[PDB]
Amino acid sequence: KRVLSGRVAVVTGSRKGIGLGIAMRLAMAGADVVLNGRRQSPEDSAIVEKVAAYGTRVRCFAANMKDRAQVEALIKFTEKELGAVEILVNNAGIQHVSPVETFPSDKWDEIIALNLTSAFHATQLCLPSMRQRGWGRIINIASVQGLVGSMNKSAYCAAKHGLIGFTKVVALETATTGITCNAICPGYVYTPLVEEQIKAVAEAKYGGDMEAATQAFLCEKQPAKAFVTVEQVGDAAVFLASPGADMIRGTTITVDGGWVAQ
Amino acid sequence: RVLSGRVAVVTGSRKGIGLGIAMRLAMAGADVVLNGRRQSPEDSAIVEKVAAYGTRVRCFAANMKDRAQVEALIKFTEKELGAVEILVNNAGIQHVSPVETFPSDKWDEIIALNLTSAFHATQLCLPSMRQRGWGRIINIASVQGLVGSMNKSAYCAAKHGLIGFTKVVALETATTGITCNAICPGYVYTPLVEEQIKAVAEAKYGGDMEAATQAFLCEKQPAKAFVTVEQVGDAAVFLASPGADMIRGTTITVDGGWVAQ
Amino acid sequence: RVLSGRVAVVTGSRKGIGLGIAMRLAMAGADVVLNGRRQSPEDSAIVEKVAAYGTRVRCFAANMKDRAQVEALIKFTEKELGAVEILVNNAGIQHVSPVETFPSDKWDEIIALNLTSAFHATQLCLPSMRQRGWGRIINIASVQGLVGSMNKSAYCAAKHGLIGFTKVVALETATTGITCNAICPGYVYTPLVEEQIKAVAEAKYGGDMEAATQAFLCEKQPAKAFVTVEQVGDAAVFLASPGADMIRGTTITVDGGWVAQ
Amino acid sequence: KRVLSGRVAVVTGSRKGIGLGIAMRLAMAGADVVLNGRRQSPEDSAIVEKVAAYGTRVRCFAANMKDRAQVEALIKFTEKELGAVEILVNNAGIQHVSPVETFPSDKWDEIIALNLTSAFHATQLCLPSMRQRGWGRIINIASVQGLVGSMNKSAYCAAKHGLIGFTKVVALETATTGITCNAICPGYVYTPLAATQAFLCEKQPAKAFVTVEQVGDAAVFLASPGADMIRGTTITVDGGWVAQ
Repeated sequence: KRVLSGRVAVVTGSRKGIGLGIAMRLAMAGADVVLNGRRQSPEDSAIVEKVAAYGTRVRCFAANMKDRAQVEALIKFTEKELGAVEILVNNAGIQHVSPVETFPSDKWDEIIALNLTSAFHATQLCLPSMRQRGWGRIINIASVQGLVGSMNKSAYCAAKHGLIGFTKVVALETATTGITCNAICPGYVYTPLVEEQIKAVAEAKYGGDMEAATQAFLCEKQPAKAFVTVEQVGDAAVFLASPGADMIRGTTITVDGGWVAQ
Repeated sequence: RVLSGRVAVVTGSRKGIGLGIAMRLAMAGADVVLNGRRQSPEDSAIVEKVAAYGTRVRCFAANMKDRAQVEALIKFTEKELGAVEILVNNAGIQHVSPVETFPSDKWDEIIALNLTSAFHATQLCLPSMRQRGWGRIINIASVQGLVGSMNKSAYCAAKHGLIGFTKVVALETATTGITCNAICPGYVYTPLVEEQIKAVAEAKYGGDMEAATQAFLCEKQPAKAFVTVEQVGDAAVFLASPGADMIRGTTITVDGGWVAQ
Repeated sequence: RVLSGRVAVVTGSRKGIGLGIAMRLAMAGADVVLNGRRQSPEDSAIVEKVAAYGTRVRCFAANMKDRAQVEALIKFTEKELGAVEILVNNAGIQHVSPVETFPSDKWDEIIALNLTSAFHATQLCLPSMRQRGWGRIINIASVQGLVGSMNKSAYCAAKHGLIGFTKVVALETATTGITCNAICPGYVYTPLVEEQIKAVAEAKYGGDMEAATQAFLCEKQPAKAFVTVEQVGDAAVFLASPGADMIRGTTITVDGGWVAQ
Repeated sequence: KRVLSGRVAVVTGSRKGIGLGIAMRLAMAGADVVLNGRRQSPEDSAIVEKVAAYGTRVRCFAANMKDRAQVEALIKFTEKELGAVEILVNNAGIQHVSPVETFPSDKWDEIIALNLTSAFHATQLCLPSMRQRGWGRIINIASVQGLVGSMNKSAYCAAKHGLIGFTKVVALETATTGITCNAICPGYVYTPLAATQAFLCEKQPAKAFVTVEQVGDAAVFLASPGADMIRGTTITVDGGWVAQ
């Protein structure tokens, strides 16, 4: 009765924020989902129950995406529990803000590895099964930062641009198959990552005024002056994984409220 | 059915992409107004095929170049069905020719139909959409609006301009419940592309349609397959959904990897 | 000099970006023909300035909307100086208005001047360039051809279309000695932009030109400074230089970072 | 006096091919140039003289750009011999053609490290001097693969896209200064690495190679005063590759 009934879905970094939203919207669309985190938490059961509220089979796994062996462990766990990985959502993404002059080298390395190389490892490990089964959906969670630049986000922008490029190459390498690769490029999304930013901006320039600080934060970059929701990102992912997008290959779905239209 | 009760208008939708977009909009539950240049004896059958999905579907004859007829269509839809909420500008005409010998008349026609008619329709529909607080404007551009192709100067220019207009409209309605976006299809199975492929087959491959079709596809589309009209309609339904509130001034490209290279 | 002996035609070069481009092309050794809609008493002075660089200079009054006058300009250049070897399509106008109340005549004029005139000039100039085996067709687009801006729907659509046309022309001539590239300036310190700034200062900042300029630049250009006409001319000279033989169908964006965000 | 007379430039990965062309065209413009290579070779002397043929001070340094310490050694050597680094051309890069399924992990890491992260290291080490002096040029030699995708070049395309994004961010971070950051995106260039016509005809509509000299010309344009307001953009020299 649902578009994605019987599809096995694996979302990296899906125990919080955008990844959790994508997992929720995929399970709502009828897909079994494997949530991924770094290490187990007492609330793992609560999150798993929240996603399972949609009637699909839901699993949880704690794999550090930086280690390729753990990525392979995640894929094999999904294959054993639910069957071949059919939808792969490369969402693992961290942020660090600093001018290029003072950007720590280890932080740059971590951002590049987690946002770019982890997607490479997961795609490499999942492609053979998708080719064997004649169907697949590689969805990379990029940002508007993958299309345009922003100050003090050199590592993030470079990683997301590279993720879009890798999306293009993977789409081209599978163009004559039942496997598509595409990227989602959200704008600002309300999350702890952004709530801490809003609180810091209130400390800096707005003196603890939440409403004005948030309004200015959005007015800077998003013309809509509104936050993109995790549900909207997940709905874009569901559209990408839907049959209607069988010929959507190597492109971007931009959910930004106008950020890259200027 | 994410579009129950929505009133939608599709321009140039008696055949090809517009027809499929109308069908897909009907499946979502939206009343749909088709359109073509002139009335046809085929109106009954086509409208019935679209109506098979249990939505109020009408047919109107208007010339999108003439703004008076666009106003007539908009008032027709406002009174027959209701206030226009989903506007689809599907432009059809195409003339292939090198720049040196491209007729001025056909260049003007291509720019006026692919670009100016969308501007007129958007200008006329925006007041009602701002009043109602909701609106979805979808411009059916092409991949030619993102990149260039030989002997398609007018078409590429018009589609690029359509994308630019999409961006400006989206920015001018950013804080409303009105979004404007564009869909960019590649080679799509339709009678017009079939005419192009027949020309190619007669010119280069001794009239063999299969060989000419493969040559046509492999030139630009890595997928080596046609984008179908149903996929364009699905993209239009995705954009027009209320869940696309924060999708503004962007392109949804359905081209089988064309623009990725 | 770099372009010594080349015959160049810059459209709309009686002031602003066009005059700067003419000056910088002549500084590179190129003969230049300036163009205006109406003959002006200042013509001679302008000529003198360009002629300060020692090349041959001419002036011609012809609105690019009329293709007949465009052909008159081309044949005038051929008579006086020789074959048109560089073609700078720069004639541009602006009309800031919301889409809802955008006048139809202004939209039509903007599309015609900013897009169709380039088409006519390129069409008339291409055959000679093909015969000679060398040519440069430099279209002066804007950042508005790459992104959208509120109340600039017509202008953005026209510049996007100009970029598409540049791509198609560059592709149709890829194997020849003719290149087609577009320049995308941001806010450029010219009389026109000063008029726009004065308008916004009177309407919004109580006549304070400093405040209006600060708001104008900070809204769009990260450099918080103007692009000079000399810089656009330098980009044009670079595109017309021999080093740019393999620069085809691309954009040289001079905007202080407008599109980088 | 020439347009770039008095400028001190460092071109990384410039022992051959694109980097050597860029260096020689910068020298033609009057700039002083420090070439860089992974390791010393006899050719070093020869190459140093070739650039030096244009009457500018030229030096050579052997330093693996994947190592930050060696990058800082290169920069400090240039400061020692010629002076502060005013022009920085991030050009070191390599290619490895393979499908994503069988792409060796170490090769992916090396391509990312040399095409993207070495640019970050060089820029980070050079920016303070350019800010204090108030003038700087950072030219990152990207590729058409930084703009579009190509089969069996996932690592390369990813690295070049990231390099372009880094260019945009740097340009934005230096917008109100005399420092511009821009990226050149060449197509197929005539380098050591009937078949020729088939090879070109697929990607370059011009059906002709791009020269290293043309890449150098684009770099000279970016480093000239006419480019003071060109920031965070791409100069694409590809014979029409990206126009389709």
